[PDB]
Amino acid sequence: ANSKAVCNLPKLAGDETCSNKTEIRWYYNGTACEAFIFKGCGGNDNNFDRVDDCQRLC
Repeated sequence: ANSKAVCNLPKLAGDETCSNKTEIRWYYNGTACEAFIFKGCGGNDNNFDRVDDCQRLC
């Protein structure tokens, strides 16, 4: 595996039609950890629930 590689996965906000609560998450864009509205389902690993977790990995 390779946990650092998750840092270049594309931002994926998830499926709007799910019944999950939406939530702030963070993703790495190559120069910064950027906040986005995660739809609470789907997505990929470039998805952090704290800016600190994004910064400590990417």
